[PDB]
Amino acid sequence: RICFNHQSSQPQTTKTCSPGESSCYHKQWSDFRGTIIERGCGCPTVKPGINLSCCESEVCNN
Amino acid sequence: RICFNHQSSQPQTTKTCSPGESSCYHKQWSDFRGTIIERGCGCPTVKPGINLSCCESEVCNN
Repeated sequence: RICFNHQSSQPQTTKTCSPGESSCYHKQWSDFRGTIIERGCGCPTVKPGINLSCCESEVCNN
Repeated sequence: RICFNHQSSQPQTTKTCSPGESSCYHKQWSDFRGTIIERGCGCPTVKPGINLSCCESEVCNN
């Protein structure tokens, strides 16, 4: 599985996930800077209020 | 939980999921006609070749 791992509006970067991993994630919140996005491999648990998205296809998390 | 349940780029419609359901889904594939989007409550099982995205927030599946 290949997942995007770039932050917010940065130039797109990718990461090859560890074997057995079939999910990519998109985590969004806000700070003084504006809209923040964290991307990676997997599907982590987030604190209430944080928007989370998980997908199961190559570079599905833009 | 409230999720979008409209197809492709058709007028937006939502659906009230059953209690306990915290997920919304976004499934995308391409038939002879091209890109097709399907939305709803939960996070269903999908066939290989169809891109599934599940999110956990109100009408998160646009």
